[PDB]
Amino acid sequence: RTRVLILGVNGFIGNHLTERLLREDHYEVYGLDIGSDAISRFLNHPHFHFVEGDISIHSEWIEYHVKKCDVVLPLVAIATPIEYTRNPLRVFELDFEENLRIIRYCVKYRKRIIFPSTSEVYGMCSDKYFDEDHSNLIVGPVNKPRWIYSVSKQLLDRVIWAYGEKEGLQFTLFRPFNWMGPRLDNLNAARIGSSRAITQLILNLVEGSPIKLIDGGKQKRCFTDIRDGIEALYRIIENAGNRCDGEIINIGNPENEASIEELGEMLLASFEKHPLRHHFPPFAGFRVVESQDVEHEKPSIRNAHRCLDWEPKIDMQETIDETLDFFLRTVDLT
Repeated sequence: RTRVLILGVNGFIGNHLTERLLREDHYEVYGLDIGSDAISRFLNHPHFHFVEGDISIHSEWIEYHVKKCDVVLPLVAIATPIEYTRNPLRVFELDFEENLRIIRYCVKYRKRIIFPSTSEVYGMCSDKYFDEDHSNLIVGPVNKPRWIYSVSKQLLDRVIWAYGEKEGLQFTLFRPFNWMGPRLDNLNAARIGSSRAITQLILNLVEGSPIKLIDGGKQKRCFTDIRDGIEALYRIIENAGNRCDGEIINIGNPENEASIEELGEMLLASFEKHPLRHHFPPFAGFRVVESQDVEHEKPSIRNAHRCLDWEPKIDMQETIDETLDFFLRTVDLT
């Protein structure tokens, strides 16, 4: 069986991916993290092995697990907008420098790396559909520090591409577009995965604070149910016919497009009709705020079509209802 090393397994993607791989009987999962509360259900599974670790502290212990395994999925990164500007240097050191160390262990021991790039690399790209192979990448002047995350991730993609081109690194990059479903990552957990925007909104409803609409909340986004997203990630790991080698693949549902405002209204509506609504405060309402932005973020999914024979199935309403439902029933009221 194939050994899958998941760095930063204690969260949204690690939970769903692990459940997926373990349902099949030809995988061995090694989940590395500093905690295990998010995947405790798997600690006793015969084919899951928790590994104590931190990519900023451990060097050797991680290198060892890269040599021991077959496929590597590094999910540790700080991807919360306020941080790009609040603690830029840490975002850079963790997201760029520490992950570069892991990319290098992979080329050194000739292992396969499945790397989470980001939908933010496209920046202010004018294409209606962001294309992994044709769209230009657009960011603002260096005096707009918000772009440091975007560019750091883009540079890593290029370094990976160079290793694959000059040193035989076998890799696949994937770019998730607002994945959502049960077991969302904490708003400030340094793990790549769940949509921060929908997480923030649900928190607004749960805590009784207002839903802020930056300049009207007109910017559009696409949302993907984790059942669809993880199926695609799963197929990248399978890599049938080796079709994913050297590929960059957007993973999103371009049909589930909505403005921040409409998404807010959809969650509210689903929220108002929920059986546990009374355990939460009254809706505080929509606050129009006004403070560099991205006005649209829709993916082209031709590569996912080609390399994975994948098409997203769950409609917007289903994703919304299920994500909110699991969240509300999981909250500790006391």
